Amino acid sequence: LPTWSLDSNGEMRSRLSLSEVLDSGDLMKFAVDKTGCQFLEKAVKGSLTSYQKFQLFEQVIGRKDDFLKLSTNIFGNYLVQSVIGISLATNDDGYTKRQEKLKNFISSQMTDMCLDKFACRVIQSSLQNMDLSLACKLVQALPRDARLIAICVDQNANHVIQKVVAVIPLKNWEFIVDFVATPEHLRQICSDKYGAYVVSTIIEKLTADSMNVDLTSAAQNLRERALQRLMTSVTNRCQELATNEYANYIIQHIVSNDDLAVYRECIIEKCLMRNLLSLSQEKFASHVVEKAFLHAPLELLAEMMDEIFDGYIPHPDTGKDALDIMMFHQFGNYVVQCMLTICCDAVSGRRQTKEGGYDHAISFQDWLKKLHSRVTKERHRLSRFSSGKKMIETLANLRSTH
RNA sequence: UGUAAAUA
Repeated sequence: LPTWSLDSNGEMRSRLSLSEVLDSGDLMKFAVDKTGCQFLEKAVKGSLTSYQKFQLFEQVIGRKDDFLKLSTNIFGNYLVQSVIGISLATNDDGYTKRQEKLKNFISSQMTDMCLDKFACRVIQSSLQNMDLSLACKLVQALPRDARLIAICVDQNANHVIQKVVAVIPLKNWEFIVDFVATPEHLRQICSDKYGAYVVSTIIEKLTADSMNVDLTSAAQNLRERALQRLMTSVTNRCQELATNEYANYIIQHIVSNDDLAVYRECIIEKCLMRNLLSLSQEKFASHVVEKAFLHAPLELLAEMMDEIFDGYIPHPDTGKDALDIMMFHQFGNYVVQCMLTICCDAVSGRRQTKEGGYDHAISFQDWLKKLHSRVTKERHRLSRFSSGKKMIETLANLRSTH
């Protein structure tokens, strides 16, 4: 910190004015000091004369090197964000040259700033506050090569991609959907902790739900196309993603969203059907199997039920069947509980049994009677287990209501 | 009895 601005105790002075700092040429020393930048952040929020704004503009966002030094700084990045907001609120003659220059600074250093803990906040701020036409040019500065994978899986930069998805029209970031849909890229990005949030946010934005009713028809076509490109890649690697520690959330998200119903159905048939017993015994995919049971259309649900009750040859020596395996399995037991809960919800009115022009009530009662007979016959072994006690209780609570 | 995001 500069000595001219200190007391005889070594502390910063009170009664210090913004203009003294701006006139001193020492702003950069204040902006990276906690006490200095705290002073600047309060001063910058008050009434500013035209010349004060002018100095802040040239000293904070006017030269590329100091702008980057401040943007990547623990304290400075906050001052940068405030001065950008003031710049956007000041419609003087130099407005346009200020905003284009800000676009050029960030554009030339887009990748490095995205991956920085502090500069990625300057990017996120600019994307949602700048004029949309300039914000779109920032998006265009994103890399199209291996760096984009790194950006998606970065603990900081993944939030830049999600911000783009939230506040920029799809036409400007459609290249990201096609980048991510390329099979090798999709594999790397969905099987990563941060990348899986990225893919899920994209899918949500490409979904024709109540949050997108404001799109034009043309924009809905654009959206539907990008959605179908991505769902085609997701459904081709569907087994791999369903069993992965992070990507299983993407499959669950698709399967449980009614506004993705046609993709729910492709996933169930392409990936889960004929593999229900195997996937019910997987740590991560057993969650996907639960979502499938909870949200399948009723004629697929019938096939899923029939696969569990009758799809597998019993063990040649013991006669154990799929239901026997699943009820006592560390993950499969949660899928049987889900099947039981669906059936008790149906017969008690908690779940609508009318679907495609028919009341499937008779089918839920069939499946329930199967579970009830099994749980009755095996009640002694089942009562040794928490899951088993819960099914016995679930059936006892049903006959109490009905 | 079973799994997921970063600034004073």
